[PDB]
Amino acid sequence: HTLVWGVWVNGVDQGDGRNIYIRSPPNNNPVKNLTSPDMTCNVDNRVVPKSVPVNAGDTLTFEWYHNTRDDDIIASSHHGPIAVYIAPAASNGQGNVWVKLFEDAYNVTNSTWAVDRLITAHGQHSVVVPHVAPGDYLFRAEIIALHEADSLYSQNPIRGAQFYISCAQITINSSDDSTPLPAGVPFPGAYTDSTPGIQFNIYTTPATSYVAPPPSVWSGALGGSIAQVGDASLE
Ligand SMILES: O[C@@H]1[C@@H](O)[C@H](O[C@@H]2CO[C@@H](O[C@@H]3CO[C@@H](O[C@@H]4CO[C@@H](O[C@@H]5CO[C@@H](O)[C@H](O)[C@H]5O)[C@H](O)[C@H]4O)[C@H](O)[C@H]3O)[C@H](O)[C@H]2O)OC[C@H]1O
Ligand SMILES: *[C@@H]1O[C@H](CO)[C@@H](O)[C@H](O)[C@H]1NC(C)=O
Ligand SMILES: *[C@@H]1O[C@H](CO)[C@@H](O)[C@H](O)[C@H]1NC(C)=O
Ligand SMILES: [Cl-]
Ligand SMILES: [Cl-]
Ligand SMILES: [Cl-]
Ligand SMILES: [Cl-]
Ligand SMILES: [Cl-]
Ligand SMILES: [Cl-]
Ligand SMILES: [Cl-]
Ligand SMILES: [Cl-]
Ligand SMILES: [Cl-]
Ligand SMILES: [Cu+2]
Repeated sequence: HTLVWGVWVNGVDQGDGRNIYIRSPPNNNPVKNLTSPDMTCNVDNRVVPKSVPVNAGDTLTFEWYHNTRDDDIIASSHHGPIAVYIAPAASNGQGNVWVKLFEDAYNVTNSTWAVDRLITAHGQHSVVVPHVAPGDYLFRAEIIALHEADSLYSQNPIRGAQFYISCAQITINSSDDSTPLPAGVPFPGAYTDSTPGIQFNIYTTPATSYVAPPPSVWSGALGGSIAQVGDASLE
């Protein structure tokens, strides 16, 4: 159970974005139905009044929280991967439009899942803004908690993988458009019951065996990380 508070750009807090530049749902409940329109941008997908200005090569940091800002972030039991997708805003997230910019599942050296490191990072994870066409975009951050992913929601609606999905409105101003955005995948649609990484038993299968759900990260992506960039408590 987790939500996005706001974003930072180049290490500078953009301010509380809830219902402003984040298409925030009313609470931190997961989405579980892979076929639902809620998979796109969660349960209250509508245009919000602001879009955060960035330039290609900027560091965009999402900041998550549980109940209040800079708390325990997400329950420790919710082990699983983190991904970030991008789509043009004109799509409203519909169609074959979502391109993956970032994936982190399990780090063998550290023996930690992405969620574990998100907690340590005070909720913060980043992507570098790619050299796509200037314009308005949606950035879709997605945490998959796997604690009940041994079952499929479609079969047992009280269990299943849990998706914590947040869409930020981002305007890319300066970019050369040297890496124009390629074809993407649909949400809902890209994940099905048989997709690698949707049904998995974290308790009995080694975490090193885990494969996150495709698509693969786009070759034009410029990187990212799960790491604290700013101290919320100084404000
Ligand atoms: O040996 C292994 C077994 O142990 C393994 O069992 C699994 C263990 O984990 C089980 O899942 C737990 C389900 O309950 C979650 O706690 C809930 C989370 O939600 C809380 O409510 C929200 C809190 O946040 C507020 O903001 C929000 O308003 C609330 O709605 C609620 O209070 C908690 O009870 C635990 O985090 C999960 O760990 C799982 O079902 C078992 O299968 O099975 C495999 C076996 O090998
Ligand atoms: C899952 O979503 C689809 C598509 O909106 C819907 O038809 C179906 O009833 C949902 N399943 C549940 C259990 O609500
Ligand atoms: C691995 O753990 C060390 C200390 O435990 C930490 O400094 C480092 O950031 C971790 N790696 C990642 C990818 O966070
Ligand atoms: Cl603020
Ligand atoms: Cl759902
Ligand atoms: Cl604006
Ligand atoms: Cl708060
Ligand atoms: Cl919790
Ligand atoms: Cl950190
Ligand atoms: Cl739960
Ligand atoms: Cl550029
Ligand atoms: Cl980064
Ligand atoms: Cu939860």
